[PDB]
Amino acid sequence: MPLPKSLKYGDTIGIYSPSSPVTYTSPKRFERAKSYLLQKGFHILEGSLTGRYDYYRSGSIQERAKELNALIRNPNVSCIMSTIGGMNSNSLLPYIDYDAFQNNPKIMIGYADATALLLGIYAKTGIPTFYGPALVPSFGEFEPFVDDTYKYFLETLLHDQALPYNIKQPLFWSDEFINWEEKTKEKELRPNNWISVTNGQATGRVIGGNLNTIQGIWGSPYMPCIQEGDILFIEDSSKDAATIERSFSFLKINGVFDKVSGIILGKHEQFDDCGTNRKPYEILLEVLQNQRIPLLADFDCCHTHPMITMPIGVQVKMDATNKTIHILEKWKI
Amino acid sequence: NAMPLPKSLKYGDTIGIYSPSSPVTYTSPKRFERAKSYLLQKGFHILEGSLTGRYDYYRSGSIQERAKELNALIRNPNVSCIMSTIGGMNSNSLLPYIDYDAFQNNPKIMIGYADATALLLGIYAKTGIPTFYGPALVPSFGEFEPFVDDTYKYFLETLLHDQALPYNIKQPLFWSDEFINWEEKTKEKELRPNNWISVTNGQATGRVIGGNLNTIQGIWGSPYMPCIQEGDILFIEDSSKDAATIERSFSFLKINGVFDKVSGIILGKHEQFDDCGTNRKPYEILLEVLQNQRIPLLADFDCCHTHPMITMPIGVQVKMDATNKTIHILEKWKI
Ligand SMILES: Nc1ncnc2c1ncn2[C@@H]1O[C@H](COP(=O)(O)O)[C@@H](O)[C@H]1O
Ligand SMILES: Nc1ncnc2c1ncn2[C@@H]1O[C@H](COP(=O)(O)O)[C@@H](O)[C@H]1O
Repeated sequence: MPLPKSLKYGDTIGIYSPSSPVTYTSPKRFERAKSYLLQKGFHILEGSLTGRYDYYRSGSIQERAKELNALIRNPNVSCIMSTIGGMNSNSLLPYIDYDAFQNNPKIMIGYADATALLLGIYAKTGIPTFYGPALVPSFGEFEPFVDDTYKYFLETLLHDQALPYNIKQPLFWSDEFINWEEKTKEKELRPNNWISVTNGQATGRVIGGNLNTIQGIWGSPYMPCIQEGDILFIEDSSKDAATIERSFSFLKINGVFDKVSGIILGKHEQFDDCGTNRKPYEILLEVLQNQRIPLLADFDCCHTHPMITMPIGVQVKMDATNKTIHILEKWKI
Repeated sequence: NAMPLPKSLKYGDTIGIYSPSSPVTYTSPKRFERAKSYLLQKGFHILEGSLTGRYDYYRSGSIQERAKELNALIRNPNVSCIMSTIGGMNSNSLLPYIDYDAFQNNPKIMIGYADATALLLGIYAKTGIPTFYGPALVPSFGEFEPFVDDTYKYFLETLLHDQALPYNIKQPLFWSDEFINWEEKTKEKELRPNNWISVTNGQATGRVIGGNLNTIQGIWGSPYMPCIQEGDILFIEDSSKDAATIERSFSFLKINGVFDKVSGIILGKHEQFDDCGTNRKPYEILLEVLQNQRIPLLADFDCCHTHPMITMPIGVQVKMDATNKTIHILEKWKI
């Protein structure tokens, strides 16, 4: 497994907008996010589409691919981070310079729609990528949560890590819908718990990301093939019960649950239960139909705050019963 | 090497109805009753599925209940046609539990659209029997005059009447995607002069495969999605999405190499499309995704959520002429 170099203070983080033009539509949170990382001691290299607006997206398919490729090809950039998600990252996949990435591996990080690029790069190059902070939603967050997200960010990308790296459960979380551009209030601290939905243990390569986004790359050369023993990691956000039942069944009929040895389900930001008062793992439970797969839910790697940074494509040990996650193989130098 | 085809619909036949997703018979009782009465006055009998009237919020019932409802119709010898009441999100849940052996033992006309695409394509993939992208009971036959009469005409001409081949699918003269007159009629829908669009000139002949594109992403890669083969004609439609969503869906097809295989594309109208302020039409977004690849493309085809609705067989040879805006079915889809 070829690995990216650890982040170091003084390094340059290159940012790009593969989908929504957030640097145009949310300039205050964008500037706040840049300033936050600059103060920590990282430089920011703004991609070529920063500040541009093409309505639902930052620019054309070709322009977006060029923005990302310029960062991949830049030897001065140690980390490539999406500004935010959207719907349209998968449009870039045919045009990405995977050979340039494989020849000099970098840290590739982000979440939600950026899953298309995280998984595509992993599928094409075999280099682990990272489900974690996007610049504007994650680092543009006000105190206190941004500081917890940052701690996880350093733990995975910067710290010399004694293995196994036990991913520690944050004490509090929030999916509260406020304080986007300007801080009007204080976010309620939700006491936190991971859920032991189905007891057991699994070890294998972790694969996954945003499930809604995965259905946009499924079956293509850019979706890594799920293998027997893999641990499936999935999260969704701001969907309703109908939508996630379809996504869960999509996995079911593709025979994914006949393959994976365990499941980690993220919290679901602003979930719409359609009046059923059922939680997402419950809907997943119906789809599974009493197939015993260890299942740990409400994992904090998703649209809720704070956010863990998770390596994708490396061996992991999940213990749903004892509610632990350990990274058992090196994801960086 | 010929194939099993469902028997043609005939007057007095029983149409079994089921709700594979949304509980529309509970939430829209006026349009449900009106749709049923429309088909009854035409001389058809209706067999209500076991989940009729029931309400489980976003769905008609549990996964097992819904598979049971549909399988009861499939295993019933007196049902000649199985029609969904309406779509939703959750038809794909049923796929592992459907009795495909029973269906293939006594093939029926399977018809519906939107979310029901999961089942139409699932059954075709498993049994090789053509299925039909066409009316669902409540949205299609619950429609007030005049449009319901056009939808019925195409339904009949395709499923009941004897048809010589090639069979010309005629362009409706008027259409509407107006969001009104659901339960009660408060005004007349605008009769919009209709046109199919020649987006990219040319002709294609091949097996037509497709349906609701959003729903196809829920069965993709599974045993229930028929494999797209070289030469196929891709038929796709979506409804009530925005530009961002359909770019994702078009790129999904692109990165799966679908456009490297198909000989042509038929794109349905897009009911209540949200262009996100771009003023772009769905086919212009598709064309960007296609980049420098040239593919004959006929758009605004009337087999989708707009009214009236054409009934289209899936899995049979078709000729599309995008230049002259014609579609012909070249192969028997029924007996
Ligand atoms: N106006 C807003 N108010 C509150 N939260 C927002 C707003 N716009 C975007 N967000 C959040 O920003 C994040 C963007 O996620 P994604 O767009 O899927 O990459 C989600 O957590 C959204 O809830
Ligand atoms: N309240 C409503 N008013 C008008 N049209 C509706 C309403 N509810 C549903 N419809 C129509 O019914 C269709 C249902 O299709 P689907 O849910 O996609 O299978 C929608 O796309 C609309 O065209």
